Parts: sequence; C-alpha cells; structure tokens
Amino acid sequence: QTQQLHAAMADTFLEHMCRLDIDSPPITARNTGIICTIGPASRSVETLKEMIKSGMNVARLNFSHGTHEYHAETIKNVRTATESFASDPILYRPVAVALDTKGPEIRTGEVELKKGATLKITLDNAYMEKCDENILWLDYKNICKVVEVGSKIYVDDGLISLQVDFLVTEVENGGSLGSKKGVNLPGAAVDLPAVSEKDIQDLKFGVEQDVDMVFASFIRKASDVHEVRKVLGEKGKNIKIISKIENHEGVRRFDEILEASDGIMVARGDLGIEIPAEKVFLAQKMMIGRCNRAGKPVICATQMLESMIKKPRPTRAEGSDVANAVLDGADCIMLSGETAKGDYPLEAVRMQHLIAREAEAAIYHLQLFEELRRLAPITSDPTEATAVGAVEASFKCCSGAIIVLTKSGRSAHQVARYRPRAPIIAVTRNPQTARQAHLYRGIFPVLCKDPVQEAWAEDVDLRVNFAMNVGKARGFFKKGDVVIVLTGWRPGSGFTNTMRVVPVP
Amino acid sequence: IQTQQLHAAMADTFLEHMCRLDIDSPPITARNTGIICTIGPASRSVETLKEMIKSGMNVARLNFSHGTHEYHAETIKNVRTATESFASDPILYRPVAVALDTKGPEIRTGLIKGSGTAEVELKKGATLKITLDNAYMEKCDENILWLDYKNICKVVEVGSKIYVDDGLISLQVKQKGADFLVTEVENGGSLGSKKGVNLPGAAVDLPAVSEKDIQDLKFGVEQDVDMVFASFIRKASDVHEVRKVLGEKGKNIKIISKIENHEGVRRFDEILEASDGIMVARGDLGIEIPAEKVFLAQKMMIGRCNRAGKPVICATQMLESMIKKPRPTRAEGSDVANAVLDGADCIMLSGETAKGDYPLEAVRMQHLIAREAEAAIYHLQLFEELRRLAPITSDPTEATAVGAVEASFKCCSGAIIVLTKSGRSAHQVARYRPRAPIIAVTRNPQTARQAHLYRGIFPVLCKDPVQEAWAEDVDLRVNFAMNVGKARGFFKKGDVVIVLTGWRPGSGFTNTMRVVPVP
Amino acid sequence: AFIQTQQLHAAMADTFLEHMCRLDIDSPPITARNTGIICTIGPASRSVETLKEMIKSGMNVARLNFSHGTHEYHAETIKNVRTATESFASDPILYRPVAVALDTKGPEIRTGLIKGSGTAEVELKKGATLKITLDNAYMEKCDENILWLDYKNICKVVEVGSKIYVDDGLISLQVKQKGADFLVTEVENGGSLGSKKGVNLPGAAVDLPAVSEKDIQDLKFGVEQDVDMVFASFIRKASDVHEVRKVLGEKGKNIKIISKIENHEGVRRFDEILEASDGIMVARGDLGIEIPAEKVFLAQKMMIGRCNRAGKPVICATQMLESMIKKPRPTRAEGSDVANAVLDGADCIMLSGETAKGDYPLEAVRMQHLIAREAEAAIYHLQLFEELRRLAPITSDPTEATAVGAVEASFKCCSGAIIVLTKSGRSAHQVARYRPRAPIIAVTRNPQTARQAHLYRGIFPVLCKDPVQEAWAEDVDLRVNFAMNVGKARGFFKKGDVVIVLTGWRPGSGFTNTMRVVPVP
Amino acid sequence: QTQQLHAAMADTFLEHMCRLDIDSPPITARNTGIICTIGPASRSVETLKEMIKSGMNVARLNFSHGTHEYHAETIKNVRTATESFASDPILYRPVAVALDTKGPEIRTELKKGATLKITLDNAYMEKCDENILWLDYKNICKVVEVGSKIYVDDGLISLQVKQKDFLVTEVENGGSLGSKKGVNLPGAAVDLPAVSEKDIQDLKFGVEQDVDMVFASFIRKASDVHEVRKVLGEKGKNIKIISKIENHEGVRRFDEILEASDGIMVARGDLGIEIPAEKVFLAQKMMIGRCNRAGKPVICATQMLESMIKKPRPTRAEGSDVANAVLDGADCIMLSGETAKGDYPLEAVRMQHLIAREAEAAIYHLQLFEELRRLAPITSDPTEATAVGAVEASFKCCSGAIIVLTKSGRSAHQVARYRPRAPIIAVTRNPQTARQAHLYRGIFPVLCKDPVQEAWAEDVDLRVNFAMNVGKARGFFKKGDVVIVLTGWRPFTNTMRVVPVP
Ligand SMILES: [Mg+2]
Repeated sequence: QTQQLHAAMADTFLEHMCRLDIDSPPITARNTGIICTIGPASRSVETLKEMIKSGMNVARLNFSHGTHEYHAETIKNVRTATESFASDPILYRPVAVALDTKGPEIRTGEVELKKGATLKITLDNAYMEKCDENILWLDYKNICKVVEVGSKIYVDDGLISLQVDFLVTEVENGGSLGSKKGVNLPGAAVDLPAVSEKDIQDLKFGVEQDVDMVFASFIRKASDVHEVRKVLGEKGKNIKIISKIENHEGVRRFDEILEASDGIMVARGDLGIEIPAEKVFLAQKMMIGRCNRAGKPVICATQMLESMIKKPRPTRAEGSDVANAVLDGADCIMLSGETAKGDYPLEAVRMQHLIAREAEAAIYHLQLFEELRRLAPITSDPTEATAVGAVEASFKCCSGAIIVLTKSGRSAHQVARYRPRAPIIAVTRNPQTARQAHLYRGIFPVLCKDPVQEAWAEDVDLRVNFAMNVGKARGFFKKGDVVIVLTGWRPGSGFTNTMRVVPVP
Repeated sequence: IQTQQLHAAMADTFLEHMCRLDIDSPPITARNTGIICTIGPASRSVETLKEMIKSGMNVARLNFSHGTHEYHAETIKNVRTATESFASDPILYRPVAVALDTKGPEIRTGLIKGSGTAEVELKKGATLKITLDNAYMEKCDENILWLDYKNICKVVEVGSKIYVDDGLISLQVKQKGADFLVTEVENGGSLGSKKGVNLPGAAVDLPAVSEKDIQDLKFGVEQDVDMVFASFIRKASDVHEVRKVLGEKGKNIKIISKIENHEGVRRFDEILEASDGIMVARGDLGIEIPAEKVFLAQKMMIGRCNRAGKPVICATQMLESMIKKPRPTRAEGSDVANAVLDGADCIMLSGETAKGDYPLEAVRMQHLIAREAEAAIYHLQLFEELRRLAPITSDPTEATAVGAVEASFKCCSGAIIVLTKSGRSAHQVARYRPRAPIIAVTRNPQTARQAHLYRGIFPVLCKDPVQEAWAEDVDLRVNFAMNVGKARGFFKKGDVVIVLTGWRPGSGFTNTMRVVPVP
Repeated sequence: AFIQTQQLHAAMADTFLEHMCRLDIDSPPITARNTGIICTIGPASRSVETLKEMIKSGMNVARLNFSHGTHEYHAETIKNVRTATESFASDPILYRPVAVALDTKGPEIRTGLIKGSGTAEVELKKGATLKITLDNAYMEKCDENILWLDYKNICKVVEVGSKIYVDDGLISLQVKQKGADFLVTEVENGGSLGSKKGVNLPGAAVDLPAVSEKDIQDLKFGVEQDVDMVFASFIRKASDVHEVRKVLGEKGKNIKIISKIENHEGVRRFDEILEASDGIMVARGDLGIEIPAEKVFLAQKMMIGRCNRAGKPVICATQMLESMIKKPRPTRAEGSDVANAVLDGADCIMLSGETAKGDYPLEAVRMQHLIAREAEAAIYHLQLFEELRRLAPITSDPTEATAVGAVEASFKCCSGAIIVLTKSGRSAHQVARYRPRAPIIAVTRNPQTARQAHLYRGIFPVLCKDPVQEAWAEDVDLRVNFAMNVGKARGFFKKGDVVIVLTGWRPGSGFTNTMRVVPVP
Repeated sequence: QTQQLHAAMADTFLEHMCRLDIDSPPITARNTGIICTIGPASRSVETLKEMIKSGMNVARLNFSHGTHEYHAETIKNVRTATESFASDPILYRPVAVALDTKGPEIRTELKKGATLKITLDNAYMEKCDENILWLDYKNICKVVEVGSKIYVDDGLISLQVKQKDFLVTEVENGGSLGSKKGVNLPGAAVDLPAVSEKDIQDLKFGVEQDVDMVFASFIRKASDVHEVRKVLGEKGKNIKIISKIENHEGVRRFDEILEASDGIMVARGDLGIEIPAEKVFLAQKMMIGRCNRAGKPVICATQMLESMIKKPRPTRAEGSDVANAVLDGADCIMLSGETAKGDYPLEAVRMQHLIAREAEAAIYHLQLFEELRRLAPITSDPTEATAVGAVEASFKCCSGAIIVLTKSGRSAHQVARYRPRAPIIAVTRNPQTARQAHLYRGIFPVLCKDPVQEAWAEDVDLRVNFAMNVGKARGFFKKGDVVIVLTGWRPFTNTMRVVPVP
C-alpha cells in the first residue's frame, strides 16, 4: 500500500502504470537533489535558512551577471545559513556551492526587420556602433568559416531567424532588433574558446572561494572539459566539473564530453534555442539514459516550474516536467528564476521536493535494476561487486537504507548508480565529500564530527551508530527494521568490500 | 536506419532505447496523436479556423462554462464552414469533430465592480467576506465576494480550504452563516470576475447533470455534435445519466468522462467501463488532489485506457505560456511529448487556442512535438505487452487486427488501410498501437469525425456511390486510400501497405488482411 | 476447460521457470503432430506390408542407407516405399505423402569379413594383441588376431598411442607399433567383433574424398530414382556441399541437400556449411565418437539453434530409442531425448536400427509420434515467437509480413490450423520458420513439394488431385475446402472452429499476401 | 572463451543456444551431486575408493532387497573407503549414505480381448493360474472404478475394469503372466500405508546406522511424509526426507508433498509404469521447476546411463538425458544398476561427472537468476538478503567461489537456491552437514578438522584460509582470483566480503 509497492510488483510496464496510486503515500526520503539559483529573491541569510529547511541541496551562482564581491557575499550568506544548523550533526544538512560560468558569447553591435527582407552580416568594425535594418555587425570574426549557404543565424535568443568577410541573408522570422544581442549558430562547429578571459577569472575565484562544483558553459568537446580542468589546477583538483550541453555539437559529441566530465547538465534553455524545441526531450532522454549507463550524475535544468516566478502554484505541464525528469533518471533538478528572482522561492523549493519524492516511488525499479544489472560490466573491482550485492540485498529485504562509510564518496556513488529504492546514508568526515554527494541520486550525506577513535573497529562502529541515529531521527527507519551496511577491510579510500544485513538497534 | 528513431526502436532494453534517441533522426510525415482545440474569441473566425485545420486541429471543443447557445451555434457553423471549404477534393479533405464540453457542477464568483475585466488585488492575511446575497453578485470587491453555491455552509466547515481562480487563491474558513462565510486570505492575488471555486475536502451534493447541462446536452443533439466531454464524473451512474439524457437522438454521440476529483480517480474502473473514453482533466484534478500527485493519476488513467482499448485525452495547461508568448517553455515541450509517450490518444489546447495571442503557433507546436514523440515510442515492449493482455480471443476480427499490426511492424508499413462502417475495425487496430498510420475509409461522416478520438486513425470520407459489384466497391475504397497516402506524403508507389477488408457488406465482418504494394 | 488442454496454462506463463512449474500430465495434447519422423528402411521394415504400417504409425520420410546394399537392392526398397505410399492414394483426404531420402556412404572406413562370413563374430579380450592389416589376402579372413580395413592411408594418419574405434565406437584399440603395411594394437575395450564394421580415427586427419566415385554413382542413381533429398555424410566444409550440388546437376537441382555434421571440422566450419546447405543433420552417432561424448549435446543445441535462426531444417539423429531394437518399450533416457530434441527445435527426429533391423519397428515409430506430440504442446512459444520476431524486424518482402501476421493471428485465436496454398512450398516454409503452435495444412498440386514439406516442422502437406478450375476464385476455394475436409477427417478441428487461411492475390507462386480468419464450414 | 562465457552473455535464449561451443572448456568444478546405488559390483572397499575418486557423492542402498547384515556391511565398506582419504582434509571429500525404502506393494498367458477375473477371496492365494488372478490388496474394488486400468508386472500386461469383492476385467495388452508379480493402478488414490511393516524396521535401522538421508518410497500425500518423519523420531530429526514421486496422485498432490518434504526424487522408473511414458518429461520438468522455485533438492533418477550396465560407452540418448536433467535444474543425478550390478561402474560415474560439468557451463544463468529473483518474495530474513547479495556479487566479479562458513548447512543452501555459476565451498565442522550438503547443487562441502581457536577472528580466518587451500588444490581458483566470503560478523550469516585469494 505505501511507496507505490503494489505498482513495484507488476510483471509489465503497462501494469506498473495501471497500479500507480494517488492514495499510496511515499516514504519520508527524497532522493533527487534540488539545485537553487541564488539571486535577489533568496540571497539573504533568513531566506537561505528557509530554503535549506524547504529542501535546497545546492546553491547555484549564476556568473552571467554580478561582480566577484556580490558572489562572495552570496556564498558567505549560504555558509552562515548552512552552519546555523551545525549544532546538531544528526539533523545537519550539507549544502553545496556551485559556480555556473557565463561562457563564450557572440554579440551583435531598435529597427524592425520583415519576413523576406535582405540583411547583410558584416565583420568590418566601422559599423560596430552603426547597426541598422540593412547592415548588422557581430563580434565573432570566424563566422563565415563556420557558416554555409542555407545555414541559419538566430538573434536575441532565437527571436529573429536568418538564412545565408560578409554574409548575405534573408529574414525568415522578424521582430524588433535591439543592441548587444546574443547570437546562436544552429548546427555550426564554432571555434570560440572553451573558457573566455572572464571565465578564467571566475574559475580562479571559485577555487579561492572553495566551491564544490563548476557548471561549465557551452561544452562542445572533450578538450573543452580539459581546458576547464587545467584552469582549476592543483588547488581545484577535487572540484567536480559538470559540462553543460547547449548545442548540436555538444549533443553529437556527447560520449567524449561525458568521459572527460564528472557529470552533465541538460541546459534545456540554451539547447532549445540552438535545436528545434520539439526535439529537446530527445536530447534530454538520451543524455539522462547515457549518464545512468555510465554512472555519472545528470542535472535537468530550465523552466521546470517557470510560472512559479509570479504564481504560488505551478501549471500542470510544470508538475509533469519535474516528475518526468525524475522518472527519466535525473540525479538533480534545478530552479533558475523560480528561486533567483521569483515571488515564491520557498514554494518553488517545496514543490520540487513534493513532486520528486512522489516520482521516486513511481519509478519501475523491477525493470530498471534488471537492465542496469544486465548492462553492468564484469570486472575484478571488489567495491563494484559489493555495491551491486548491497543494492540486490536492499531490494530483497526492502531495507530502510543502505549505510555506507565513505571518504571520497566513490563507495556511495557506486551504490547510487544501481538506483536502489532505499536511501543511501553516506557517512563521511570530509565536508567537501558531504557537499558533493548531493549530485548523486539517493545519497543522504551525513558529516561525522566525532574524533577518530584509536581502535579502528570502534571508529567504524561509531560511524555506523551515527547513521542509525540519523535514520531514526529523520524517519527513514526505526528499531528492528533491516538495513544494509557497507564498510571496508582497512582505513583509506578504495577498500569497501564488506556488506552486512543488520537490524536497527 | 537514421529515420523515425528506428535505431532506438531496435534496442533490446528500455535504457538502451533512451541512449539511442537521436535529434538528427527525422520522423515520418504522419502525426498520430489527435489535437483538440478549444474554440473561442481568438479562433472562431472562418479565416482562423481554416488555418487551424491546416496546422493540425482534429477536434473543435466548445466549452459550455461560458457563452450562450447563439454564440456556440455560430462557432459550430464557422467550424463546418472552415471544414467544408476543403470538401471539393476528397483526397485532401480532413474530417473535423465537434466536442461539447459541459459546465458541470461548477461554483463561480460574480463580477468585480460591474465589469468582467476589473480586478481587486487581495493580500495575504486579509479577511474576506464570502456572501450568498444576489445584491453583491455584480458589486464584488476586495472585502466582499459573492459565489453561486447555496449549500456551501452545510458542506464546508471551519478550518477547511476554499480555493479561488484555478486554486491560485486560498481562503481558510474561520466563521460560517446562513448567507455568509468569514475567511482568511492564505494566498493573496488579483481576484477577477467569474472565477472558479473549489472545495476538495467537502461532500458537495450537487447533481450529476444540472439544469444547464440538460439544456446544453439538448442543444448538442440538435447541433449534431460528435462527442460530449462530461465534466466532474464521480461514478458510473453519472455516465449512465448522461447516456440516458442524450437518449435515442444522441445514441451515437461519444461520451468522454472528465476525471477531475478524488472520487473519480477512486471509482475510475467503473467510470471507464461505462464511458466511451476518458479525459485526464488536470486543471481541476490538480486543485481537488495535491498537485504533486497529478502525474500518478495521469499515468494510471492513460495505462488503464490503453489496457481497455478506450480513448484517453490529456488536457489543460500543456502549452499555457503560449497564451502570451509565441514559443512554449521547456516544461511545456516536455509535457506534450511525455503525454504522447505515456499513451494519450489526444492532446488538448484550452486558453492557448480559445483566447490567446498565438492560436496557430500552439497548434503547430503540438503537431511538431507529437510527431517527434511518436517516433520515440518503444513499440517493441509496448506491442509485446498489449498482445499478452487477452492472449486468446474467439473473435476473428480481433485476430485479423493483431495480424495486421504484426505485419505492419515486419514490413515497416507506410499505412494500414481499413474499410470501416462504424469505426470499430479501425479502433480494433488502433488499440495495438502500430507505428504505421491507419487510413480508415468510411462513407459515414460521423464515423470519420469520431475516429480522431483514437490514436493513429486518419479518417477519409469516401463520397463515391456504392458500386453494384461489392468487390469493385472494396477496390474503389482501397484505391481512394492509396490516393490519400500518396497526396499526403505518407507513402509513394512501390511502398508496402496493409489492407483490412471484410468478406461481405455490413459491420463485424472484417477478416481479410492483405500486404499490397502501392500502385 | 480449453486452458486445461494442450499446456495452455503453461503457455500463458510470464516466466520460463513458471512455464516449467505449470507443465501438466493431465493436459492432453492436440491430435496434430508437427515434428517429422524419418525411419531408416532395412530388413525389418523393407516389406510393403510393414511399410504400410510405418505410414499408418507416423513415418514421413523413408531413409535409405547407402553404406550397405547395391543399387539393385535400393531400387526395390524405393519401389516398395512408393507401393505402400500409393496404397492410400485412392482417398486424397487421408493420403499422406511419404518422402524418400538417400544417405550417402561418404568417407567411411570399414573392416572386412570375419572368417569369410557376414554374420560371423569373434570375442576380443582386454589387453590382447590385434594386428590391423591392409593386405587384401585377409579381406575376407578377419578373426581375433588379424583385422583388415579398406583405408590404405591408415598408417600415415595414426601413430603409437592413437585410438582406433570399431563398431559404433564400442570396441577401442590403442596403436602400440606402427608398421610398413600394418598396425600392431592392444585391445583397450573388447567384446564381439563382427564383419564390415565402421572405424573411427578421432585424432587422425583422414584424407578420403568428400564425394568418392561410389558417392558420385549413388548420387546420380538418386537423381534417376527421383529422390526428395540427400543426407550428405561427413561434410567438413561448404566446398563439400558444392561438390554434391554439382554431381546432382540441373536434373537434380530441386533435391534438398541435408549436410551431416559428424566430426570436429563440420562443427567448426558449421556456418559456411549451413549457408551452402538446404538443411542440417546432427549425426550424433559419428559425432559422439569423433568428439568427447559429453560435448555432443552442446553441438546439438548449437546446430538446432543456428538452423532455427537461419530458417533451415534440422534433423536430430541416432540412438534416440536404441533399446527398442530388442525391447517393446523405451528407457526413461530415450523418452527424455526425443522430448528434449523437440523442445530444442528439431524439425525432424530420426530412427536408425530401431526400424532398419530391430524387432519392434512399429512400436518405435509410434513412441516417437507420442513423445513429439507431448513435447510440442510443452514448447514455450511465448518467448520463442518473441525471439524469432526480433531476428529480422524490418523486411521488404510482403510474403514475409503475411507469414508473420498469420502466425500472430493463429496465437490470438488458438486456431486449429494455418491453411497455406503453395506451389513451391516457400509460403508454408515461411510460416513454419515462425514456429506456430497450429498445424500448417499446405495444399499443393506438386508431388515433390508435398514430400519435401516434411523437412519443416509443422507442415502437414496434402496433395490436391482435382484439375485446375476455370475461375481462379473457384480454384482457390476448391483447395481451401480440401484442407477443411483434411483437418475435419484427421481430427485437427471441427465445424464452427476458427482457422487462418493464406492464399495469393493472383495465380502462381510468390504471391501469397492474403490472410483470412475464417470459420470451418 | 572458457565455461561457455560467450553464450552466457547472450541477450536471448536462442542466441545462447547458437553460441554453445564444444571447444569452450568447463571449469574443474562439477556442481551436480552423483548418487550411486551400491551393489555386488561396487561394494568392495577397493572399488568404492575408485568410485569416490571417480566422483561419487552419495552411496544409495536399495532396501527393496538385501538383509540388514548385508546392508550394514556395505555401509561399513563405504565408510572404510571414504575415511581412507581423511589423512588430508584439503583433498578429503565427504560421502553421504542414503536409505531407499521398499515401500507399500501390491502383489499377485493372456490375450487381448480375454475375460480375466480378479478375486479378493484368499482361496486362489496359492493357485496362480491364468484364468483367475489373486491380489493381496483387500481394498482394490473401492479404489478402482468401471473403466479403470490395472497394470501387472511392471506394466507388461494392462487390463480394463468392466464389472465390479471382485473385478471382471478385459485384457487390453496381453503377455506372459507369472506369480508374485507387482501391480500398479494408474490414476487411483490407493490407501496402502505410508510406511509398511518392513519400512518401519528399515527406517529404524537407518537411524541406528547414522544415515544422512532417506528416499521415502511411494509418497502420495503430505501425511505420508509426516508418517516417515514420526518413525525416524527424535533420534532421526536431522535425517533428510526425500519423497519419491512414483504415481498420478504424487504428481497431483505434489505441492503439499514438497512443502512437507526436505527434497524430491523424480523416480522415473515407477512413474513411467504408472503414467504414460511419453508424459514422464512433463512431470520431471514440473517437479524440478517447483523444487527450484521452492529451494528444495531434486534428484533425477532411473536409466540415465542404462546401456553402461553392459557397455563401456553410453548411447546418445543417455548422454542427452544427463545433460538435460542438469540444464532443467536437478541438484543430483542417480545411477542404479549401472553402479550396483553393471560391468562398468567406474566408467558410469566418470561419464556422469564429465556430462554434468559440461551441462553446468551451458546453463543460461542470465535469465535463470532474473526469474529466481522476480519469483522470490520480499522477506525480512537477513540471511536470505545476504545470500542473494552474494550470488549477485559472484556474477558481477565472475568469482572463483562463494565461501560459506556454516554449522547446519542452512546458509550454504540459501546461496545454492539462487544457482550461482561459482562453486560454493561450505566450510563446516559438522560431519553430517558436510555429508548432506551433496543434495544441494553447487555445494562442495569441506570438513574442517582443526580445533576451535580461542580468538574468534583467528578461527574464522583459519576456516576461510582452509577454503582457499581447498580451492587452489582442487583447481577451482588461484592467487589473485576474487572470491565471495559469507560469515557471521560477530561471535547468523549476515556478512559478505569480496576478497582476492591469497
Ligand atoms: Mg474543469
């Protein structure tokens, strides 16, 4: 009757769908990470404390606008709000900090432009500030090499459409053309740098500010990721790089970007400008599918609950979109304007928590785990065999949680790629590991502050008891319930090889 | 192959099918999911209705929550004018259905300060006076508000939530009276005129078919509507009531039950058994039950209708932002695609086409997304699952239908041509969800109109007289469908198509399947 | 109570493990028996009297073994098979076409006569010495000390330590001294040594030709005697199949070549052999001496699977009911082997000594008919059809789409039959490839088509004797009505039942595109 | 390349068959138990030693013939040959002893069409003539109706009841009718006692002689199993009861029998006489499937290599039968007259070892494990969750073994139920647990003879390193290979460790 368990048992996907019950309450735990873009409507400490209580797991800093002093104050407020709950480690919720780069752009130098008018695209810098309905200037000097006869040029976020030292185009879709407008070249392999000079400064600032992850704009190839990783350097070697896929090139060359990256962001907003909007769902389902196949985190972003910027309730499409991103297999869901500038940021966070939790119970785990189990490679890695063994055992006994002791998070990540129904309580002493764990579906990172015991067995048993107390206090399970515990054979990362099926004391 | 997501189609698992979805894999011309457009001030001119049909409109929905019989009668006349302007060519004529959506048991507010456009911005925490006095029915303000539910105080109690204007305004009950309610504005906002009111935790004792619904159903029978979308169906006896109201003269009108509340979801199975189809009416359903649970109700209803072989329509706020913007949000593109993937036979446009600034853009967008989503369907597991529902039937027409769908997959058929009197033979094929479009040739124009309720059916209306030799009449109808597929870009000469015919005239005799090349 | 019959409860199971759990001894099978029975004809079954009873008991193909006997001997056998077959031609409703198959001798190694006699036997004891000679003065003078064989290149292919197997590999010898014209051996396993016994050299690389001059004359004799098929012995490569195909020539181009996989090389080069051949025989007798006996079931499942995947006939052969040579009832292992061969996917099952020289040849044919009928209902068609469907999911051939639609329609209505009008047999073979549960009643006017239909599982061929009717719709209806009367009288279905009918849109072969779901009149 | 691993990775059963390769060698481990009926041809200590070397796991004693003194001397010789190898626990193979009871029996020229009269009056008890037939089953007319079939002497003669303290039959299939022959009543609910008078003494003797299991003959209902269980009593509470299904009623009431029993024997001999021989495979596949579903031992028996009683090589049907029983899911395969009275007993055992080892590699483990898990209930048992988690991990790392420390055998049986490809090395200090482990597919029982170390961690590591030494010595694995180890964690098997073999 609870957690969609009747639909969980179904032999077919059709019968699974038929049994979905609105009167089958979900469990307490919400596995999907919620990333909130911080802005005017949420950057105070008082609002941030409420965002954390509502469900925020990651604070996203949009570096498209704002100064370094502005972003440092936002980060400072995020940490003050986060540490206001640090007195109780049993209830403490780690909150990660993410840096979203601006990236390279193509800008124009108000007229009207009509369907059928002739428009010449010039590169000569004399008409840099003399743009009109006959001549238009752009700052991307390599455009004629990347463009061809028939190619389309989009101006002002796809509001204007054109068709090809200079270019001769015909206006397909018109509108009011203003100044310093963004340009997009659908299907073109653009040679803009992986990181602009501003991106270099912003990435170095993120290292100084101790950020957990970087959402790298306009990633088109593996070498773009490699450039970001070099700018982060030794000091930022542990910062996760999430590559944003925003154009045809990034979609077509997805597999090399995924291998080079720590994770992926389906940047639907920019992707929907470059590619036909009716195709974005294909790119979303393809990338979520491949990231789940590779065990790499995937973020679904843009306009998930857009109407909540002005309204306290989302539309029916918006509720459906959050649910379907979770059903697809997205590790995280994102709020942009909804939390940055909207009138109901707290309501937006709470809505994402409610939909995500409902959706996680409606996942067809029976076929999901069979397929992941089948497509899993046969290897000699003991941690990989332990992790699959733990997820298999967690389904057999319907455990309250899978408790994992982890230093770097890898052990908890290896369990998360198998998509257990049971929450993964990852106990760590590393605060960055705790913050970064939010990028992986199903991980509840708990930061142990107790000092290291001299008897290693006692230190392990201490951390297992901490996970039991966290699970009991947070309503995940109670005394007598069955849980799975993962530990290793010696201290240090890389030794997780032990699985126990144990009752809660 | 690099088209229609045929590489994804070949996957052995659902995970690999998702991994293979390709943005560079173009779909076939045909679009299977029906598009229902609510007709209104923005789209009721003949000029706009012609462009609506060219953009994709299959069904014209007339919402009886607003407007008089004269207004709706003119809209229906304009729909028929737009539709018949293409009748000079039977090879390119697209049948258009007319749907009457009932008002149902609605609770509504009055007019703000005498005008239907004036708005009073309510604030959070402010006290409000709900009145049942006909004097304040047109002088509604930020302090006093009139509604038309008279039995409100007996069904509602202190502490209950009262929702106003698509649930966007919340009012908690503090005090009650004979002709009044004292509430606290939990969620404030601009309160306009003639807005809907909801009471989710209430035993609303309103009638199944109200005096206005009786009048509207009668007007629908005189106007020859194809289908009724019955608002707020709570149980099977509500469906039977609408069926008895329509009587003999409305016996052929299809009844689509709208599921908009908890009781409807709970008693779904009996409602489905009595109805001709279902509408997941997400608008009210999202206020009546927690909004985070609407997707569960949606998928449960689409799954159960697909299992029972009955049409299901996904409705409300699919492309809502397109009322003001020419492009939808990413959530809106996703919702439409996901409804098609779930298995919805039809998708609906409400304010987007009835009152918005971009009605044709919304229709075209719904067409573009549906066709992309249809190719993305994992037909391999879907057909495998539908075949196992009733693995052994004694019906020879059912055996013929599944054999034709099996053959259509085998030869990646351009179409399944079906000769049908009542629509049944085409409906029987549509229940198996073939990738190939179904060209249903009929001489019954009501059948051609109603066919749009079933996913994949392209009704074509043969106008030629009945030939004396029945074999020549069959070959005349089959040749007309070949002409339709060619002119509409579904297939070309040489292509392989499936043909379903009977052994004698009349319904229920479809037993012949032929794999024939296009002449 | 329909589900209580033909294992339909087990058929409806969502898992193979649940399908096994639902297998019911009280669920009676249909009258139809899809797997073809091939009987080797010999002294116990050579008479017209016993051959009529073979046909009544279930024999579909008469196999003539060319390892023994002259052309004169095999001409009389073919005559008696055609006599017993045509003794039922008077009533076409009950006539059952019987095919004739010629099994070549091939590169075989045989011993000579024991003491000048064909029936004489001697006792070989364990550890004793046995000299193998190539000297023709001992050809009809073999005994416990000296054994002669016809393979003149034996000393060059074997060495000290080599194992030589005699008489179905029951007698084993180990080479202790290799001589200039002889081999001194030690009897590893002894027993009764008879005359003209087969010899196997598993280690050795025997250089005998694939198509010897005897095989060229035997194949040419088969063309003259209008045989339906050839069982080509010891096929090791595609070029061997092409040699048999060349000897048969244009005059015997419609005769089917079934390649017998009997050694390691045949198994290794299996894929090229299968593409070049019309069918495969899993010749377990020689294969289980050439390769370790415990690996034979691996080759059997591999070959049946690949033939089902390729849409080509596959026969399972040798020792299926071996104890029935001396006993009226089989062992439990024999009952299990016949059932598991049908469960694996073999189109045909075979009988060697059980019908060629045994004391109960009719009881052996009847037992194969009873077990195959039970194993056929027990097939898990749900997963089988799904896997077969996924092999070539997109085709341009309209008849391939028609065939698959007819099989899908036959499962939906659990039809009593799939009636197929066919000239060449292609349309019936296309249906049989999808493995329906329903028996395929193939109506044809071609007698060779009718006999060759037995190579494919489920095809019940009926020979139409009526002349071609003037109106083509009237000719189709006459042949459909003939199948209706065949099924009715044979117990496959009754009036009111639903059957699937496959016909063409125009006269001639290659136009089967019409499927009708009709009730039995 | 080895172990049919190309075929193992196939997406479909059809692709899996296509990939079976005769050149793909199996691992040295052979998972299926081999039960050998010991008789005049195999009861000498020296022959028994060779039978153990050839692969015998269980010595079966057919109590249908032979005195208690004869059978106890066979048991003495089996233990003598078994214990000759005890001086090396790394190579020592435990050997179980089974007692097969005789069971309740019905005892007595004909022509097809003749009128034969069955009489119940003891007047014709000594007059065994071909005109009237006497049976010693007094309730014969109450269990057979008009139209029923009566089989005489292993189903050589069949009769049909036409009239009904007497029966007027018509001989359906005739033959030569002798005296003191066996009688079988197809499809009848015979009310013969669950255990006859000799069976009780035989079962008592079994307990006296410390037998590991009993194959209870002619089990028709659950109460029959309960009757055997009562006779064995408190002294025989650990002896496993394997019910032999030999007739229609046993096949029909199989679910109630399996639940009451410790395991099942598919006694194809008698079953083939009671039901049509062409249906015996349906009953075998049903019983193996239900036993696999229930996690209870199933033994396939009778005529598996029958020709090997006189010949050194088996027929193709026999080689096929053994492989197909292993592929179906039989935990054990049996040899009757092939090892008890045949001329090639060692060759019969060696052939079963070779066929089974090839057939275990040919198992389509991918779909098997998926279906066992789908059909498995969501229990809160921690040992079941650990067992299933160990089997999943063993497939993921293709481990050389699942090492299980067990006292009673339960935790090794729980792993066996999920049919891992890897051998299950069960380390025990209980000699009866070591012997009985042979009933469960994939368990190689190793009897640790070392004293219990005072430090618990050192005791667990002695038992684990013993399994490591056993594995290397037997060829199951080498240094560096990954193994799965199941232990208790604290001084209730609930811990799984993935470790390289040292
Ligand atoms: Mg509504």
